[PDB]
Amino acid sequence: MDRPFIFINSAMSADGKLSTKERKQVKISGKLDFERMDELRAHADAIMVGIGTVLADDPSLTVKSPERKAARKAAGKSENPVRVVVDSSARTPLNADIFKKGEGLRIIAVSNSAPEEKIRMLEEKALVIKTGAFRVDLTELAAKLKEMGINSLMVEGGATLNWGMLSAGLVDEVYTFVGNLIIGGKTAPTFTDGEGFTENELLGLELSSAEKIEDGILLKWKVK
Amino acid sequence: GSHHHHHHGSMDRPFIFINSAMSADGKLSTKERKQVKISGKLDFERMDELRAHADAIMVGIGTVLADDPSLTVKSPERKAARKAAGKSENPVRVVVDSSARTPLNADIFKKGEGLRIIAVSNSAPEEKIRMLEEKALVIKTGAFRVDLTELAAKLKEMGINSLMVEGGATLNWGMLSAGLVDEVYTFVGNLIIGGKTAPTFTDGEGFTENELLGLELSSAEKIEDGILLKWKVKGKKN
Ligand SMILES: NC(=O)c1ccc[n+]([C@@H]2O[C@H](COP(=O)([O-])OP(=O)(O)OC[C@H]3O[C@@H](n4cnc5c(N)ncnc54)[C@H](OP(=O)(O)O)[C@@H]3O)[C@@H](O)[C@H]2O)c1
Ligand SMILES: NC(=O)c1ccc[n+]([C@@H]2O[C@H](COP(=O)([O-])OP(=O)(O)OC[C@H]3O[C@@H](n4cnc5c(N)ncnc54)[C@H](OP(=O)(O)O)[C@@H]3O)[C@@H](O)[C@H]2O)c1
Repeated sequence: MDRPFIFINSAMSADGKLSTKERKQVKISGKLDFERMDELRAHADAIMVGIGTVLADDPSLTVKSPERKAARKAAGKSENPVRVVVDSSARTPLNADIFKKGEGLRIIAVSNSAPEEKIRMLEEKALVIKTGAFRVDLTELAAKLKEMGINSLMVEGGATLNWGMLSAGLVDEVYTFVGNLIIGGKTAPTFTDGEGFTENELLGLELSSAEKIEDGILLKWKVK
Repeated sequence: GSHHHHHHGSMDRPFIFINSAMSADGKLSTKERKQVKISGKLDFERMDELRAHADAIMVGIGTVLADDPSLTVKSPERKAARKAAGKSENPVRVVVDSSARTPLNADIFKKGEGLRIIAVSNSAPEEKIRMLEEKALVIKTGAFRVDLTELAAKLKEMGINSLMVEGGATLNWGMLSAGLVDEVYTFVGNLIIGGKTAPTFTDGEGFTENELLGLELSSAEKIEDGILLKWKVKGKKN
């Protein structure tokens, strides 16, 4: 039933893309947005990313600033927030950067269809939470994260995970750093891919703030 | 800044600006290509004012088939203001239509005074061209698809100095990838549309990491429930 406070933070091009048509990472935001993202990571209890992001970018999801890591450790918490990968078939690579880098809890959320052999290998390095049939049940995952002490969850994204979280009615706020470039492309990942809403299913927002940061602009939206 | 910013006295083409309304996740319409409420009345008025000051509006054939817009100036006062200064009530209306599929009963042909231009490719069927020439100037450029650089040169040569691209995802890509666009205005509406196959502000092929198009933020203004971002086109990042 219950869930953490959940927000999406992503950086997108002016035409709404998270990455190119080849699924390759480009520089959307500068140092100042990277510092803001690091502050968010430091204050969040957990960070969540989809398997698509892990496979494309192999990110570590760590807090980068030594001062922020020390501030978290001084307050009793691990240097990094809990890192959560949403991954139905348990395909998270065993030598992924989320496993090589930093201290803290890792969680792989898999589906009940996931093969047992891969689940066991991952369980050496992470807590594995099983929900749903062929796909992770994000509502049940969310309540299970809240049960464990997670009150603040940052969805770092993935176009499809963003869709999954938003269409399930789980998100409280959306942060979009809009960068000063056009990426383009029909098949380029956008801020929200997945199936998409029809005319009668559209999700209303309210604009909370708009702040210019370096060469782009940060839009913060409250979900209705 | 390598992009040569054009103005009303530039030689090769009009000043060109894209205007669109999009969702907070970058979509122009749903995955069924259906129009939805993105902009409020104030953004509709801002759009209308832009139309009134432009010499020409350009849309892709896809927009004409999906939405059937007239592309007219709506306000009687804005039309009268154009008229009083010797202009046609409506700016020139241009459709980028490679295969000459613009319907003969399209709303572009029924509503309002002003010139109509159908830009077609050299390969478009001559039967459908001759039918279109009863209602419009037809201009042929490019072998199979409309050559937008050449089209832009021809619009300039006729005396068009200001071109509003009202877009569609594919035409926006065409103009942006050809290096033809000076400014980009996006009203960002207070909604999520979503969808992998939902049209975005710029679809088409897309840029690789070596051909990204750099912008500069000119202004950000809140309007009703959303926000208007205006971007100046700088050159390629490489
Ligand atoms: N610029 C930025 O801010 C930013 C941030 C993050 C990522 N990115 C980019 O985004 C791209 C990746 O996005 P993506 O859409 O491919 O992958 P993604 O959103 O990271 O992950 C999506 C995958 O998660 C799994 N999943 C499991 N249960 C789900 C559920 N209930 N709902 C939705 N998904 C579920 C699905 O695969 P299975 O069913 O097979 O598990 C799904 O395909 C990369 O190119 C990356 O660079 C950009
Ligand atoms: N709210 C807004 O601001 C707004 C405004 C307009 C549209 N929209 C939405 O956009 C959605 C989809 O638009 P769309 O992208 O599918 O249609 P579009 O961009 O209006 O039309 C694209 C078409 O232009 C023609 N074309 C010819 N030569 C070209 C070239 N060199 N480069 C690019 N295009 C060329 C092609 O058709 P041929 O090859 O057959 O000629 C192509 O399919 C619609 O559902 C509509 O609701 C929203």
